[PDB]
Parts: sequence; structure tokens; C-alpha cells
Amino acid sequence: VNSFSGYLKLTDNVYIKNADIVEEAKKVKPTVVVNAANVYLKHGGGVAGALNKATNNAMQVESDDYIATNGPLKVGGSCVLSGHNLAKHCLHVVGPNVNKGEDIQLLKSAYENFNQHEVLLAPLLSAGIFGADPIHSLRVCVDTVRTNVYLAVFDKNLYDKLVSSFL
Ligand SMILES: O[C@H]1CCC[C@@H]1Nc1ncnc2[nH]ccc12
Ligand SMILES: [Cl-]
Repeated sequence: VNSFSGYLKLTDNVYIKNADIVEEAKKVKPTVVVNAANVYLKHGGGVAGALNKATNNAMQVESDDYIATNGPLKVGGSCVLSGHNLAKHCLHVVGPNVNKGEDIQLLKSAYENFNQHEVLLAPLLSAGIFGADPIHSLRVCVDTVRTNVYLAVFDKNLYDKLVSSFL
């Protein structure tokens, strides 16, 4: 039993809700919140900009030190950093950005990072301003993640579309 509330159950391990991931994180304080990161951990917009804003830019400060030490992530890769005031940990995961020409096949690799954590609050990778089809992202999530994932979908219209079209 966990404290996630109001989710629709899609499969044995995947749950979905129309919610602002920032407000959800502040309520649940999950062990792991997933960020929709880029390889530079430059948290400018979308989920990343919103999460970082909610940390008062502490996420960005921590991320800049991470990059200065380690260099950029790989597309499809991840790193674990602090969750600041939102969660114990933030798993920064880089899905391919279609608006940069990146290989959509890398979306499965991106979701594989979730399997290193027993429970996660997460967005749909590569959706939104990353330019992929969210229906496809949900399908890859369900077919790749085996741990317990609670998906927050900001856009109510998209949420309803994702539920109604889910196979
Ligand atoms: O699932 C994500 C992945 C792409 C579209 C969805 N959008 C959001 N859902 C919830 N909170 C959010 N805060 C900022 C953006 C956002
Ligand atoms: Cl977005």
C-alpha cells in the first residue's frame, strides 16, 4: 500500500492520473520523482522547468555541478540526484527529443531506467515539448517498465484521450 490517490489502473504495475506532477510530488513526497531531462540537465521548460521552479532553482544549481563533474548524459540515460522539497530523489531521464531529430527507438532505453526503482512518480517520456506521440509513449511505458509507475498527465484533454485509446 502506498499514498498515491485517484489513479486509474492500466496494468498490474502502471497507473495514470490527470495531474500536475509538481503538485502531486508536493502532496505525496514520493521516494522518486522522474524528471523529463535533457543531456545537459538544463531545466528550462516543460516538466523540467516546472520541477526546477518548484525547487527555487536548487535543482538547476545541483545539476550544473553534476554536469561540470561528469559531462552530459546520454539520450536514453539517466542520473539520480536530490528530490529537494519534492521527493527523496529525482531520477533525471533523457527521452529522445523529436524536435532535435533523436531516434524514437531510444524511448524504450529511457524507460528501462525506471526498472531500477521499485516505485516512481513520472511523466510520459518524450511527450509534450519533446515532440513524440504520447499514445506511443504510454505504450512503450507499459511494455517496458516492470516496477510500479504512477504517471501524471498534465493536460486533461490528453489524459482522457490516453485512457480512451488505451489497449
Ligand atoms: O506527463 C507529462 C509528459 C509530457 C506531457 C505531460 N505534462 C505534464 N503533466 C503533469 N505536470 C506537468 N507539469 C509540467 C508539465 C506537465
Ligand atoms: Cl511538456
